[PDB]
Amino acid sequence: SYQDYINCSREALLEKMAELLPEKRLTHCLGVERAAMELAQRFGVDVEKASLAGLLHDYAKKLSDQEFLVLIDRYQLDPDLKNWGNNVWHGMVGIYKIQEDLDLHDSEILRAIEIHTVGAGQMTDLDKVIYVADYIEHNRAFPGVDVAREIASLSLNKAVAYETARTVEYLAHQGFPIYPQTLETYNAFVHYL
Amino acid sequence: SYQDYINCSREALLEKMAELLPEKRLTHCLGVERAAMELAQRFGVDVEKASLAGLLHDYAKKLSDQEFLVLIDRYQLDPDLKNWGNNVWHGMVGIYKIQEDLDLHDSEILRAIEIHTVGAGQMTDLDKVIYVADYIEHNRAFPGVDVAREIASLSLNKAVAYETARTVEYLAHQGFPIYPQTLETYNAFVHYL
Ligand SMILES: O=c1ccn([C@@H]2O[C@H](COP(=O)(O)O)[C@@H](O)[C@H]2O)c(=O)[nH]1
Ligand SMILES: O=c1ccn([C@@H]2O[C@H](COP(=O)(O)O)[C@@H](O)[C@H]2O)c(=O)[nH]1
Ligand SMILES: [Fe+3]
Ligand SMILES: [Fe+3]
Ligand SMILES: [Fe+3]
Ligand SMILES: [Fe+3]
Repeated sequence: SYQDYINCSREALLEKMAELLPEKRLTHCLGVERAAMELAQRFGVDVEKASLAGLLHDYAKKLSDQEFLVLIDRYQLDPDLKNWGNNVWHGMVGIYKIQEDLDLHDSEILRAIEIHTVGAGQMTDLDKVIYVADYIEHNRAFPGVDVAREIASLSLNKAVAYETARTVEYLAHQGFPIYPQTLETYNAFVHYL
Repeated sequence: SYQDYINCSREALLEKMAELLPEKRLTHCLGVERAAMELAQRFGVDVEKASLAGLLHDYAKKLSDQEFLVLIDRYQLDPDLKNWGNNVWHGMVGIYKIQEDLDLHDSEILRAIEIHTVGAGQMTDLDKVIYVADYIEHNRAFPGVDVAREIASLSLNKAVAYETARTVEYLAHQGFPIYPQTLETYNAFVHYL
């Protein structure tokens, strides 16, 4: 059960999350919970760790800059992190908030949440499941999501590569800064294409 | 004169380069020589250093992997460099070949050639002139070159930003690895957009 990892039932979690998140963001999280379960089953990952990580991955989405900045100091994280924003922080720093609120201590789940936005050059199968599930969950409809879904039906590594390539391309297209760990992920996975 | 920097006249250089390079690549280099002069004049860079760096920037374009690998060892460069290829090497390693053949010792010219493909987070005005001149030289016709030309007519920094953004976008589009120093350049310059 979820209580094996956090300090409340799935039902009570959803109630807590309904406070913290707009509906669309909660619906998304429920989408990722389902998508992560299906991927985990296909690629030999613990379906329960995947489901929970997937539901939790955007938990800290709506924390404010101030809190993140507080969390960076409190936990004495990489000081470079202050140079970035919500996109980077919600996973990379947001894990500390999850840990505070829900008493989550499982290292594999925490890591999968941590790098769900930017990945890493080395990713566990659980990390990849969350990273991909986030992208392909049934509520998303961005052009090319169908291709991501097909790829993910066949290869977890190739789905990581495709998603990462598309994010880097889109961020450069938009003129947005790109977190250097994202490029670590890109270069590590791009051969899979 | 060019002989103030290298060990032969411009004429004798062009003869040497005509041996080393296909016509199209030499025509390109002549294009960059002209474009660098015009940019240098507009943005207060030594027109002669710019012209020479521009003519020389793709000198080592057609060295083979073997030679580059030789040069990496000989000059005890970053060992990580062996993991890459011609795109990265021709400027970053190719400067050592230029130095061998032409007795080029000027640090500013050497640096501008060194990073002409990937840039750096910190670039001198001369570095930027070569980086941009390479992209906008009159022989190039890629779609959007007109926009690069307009931008470069107004702002060197913004032209660096535009070029870098487009390269990162294109490489991700193509599924090609991206040299991490390229992202250093991207993140350093992207605000200028
Ligand atoms: O290095 C990165 C990677 C992703 N994003 C952006 O941050 C958002 C949050 O990503 P995700 O957590 O929805 O995957 C995405 O929309 C993506 O465009 C960045 O700003 N930098
Ligand atoms: O980090 C980079 C930057 C550029 N290139 C590619 O290498 C080529 C050489 O660049 P340039 O020296 O013509 O600018 C370009 O066509 C570009 O697509 C890379 O492979 N990696
Ligand atoms: Fe997220
Ligand atoms: Fe998400
Ligand atoms: Fe070049
Ligand atoms: Fe060139």
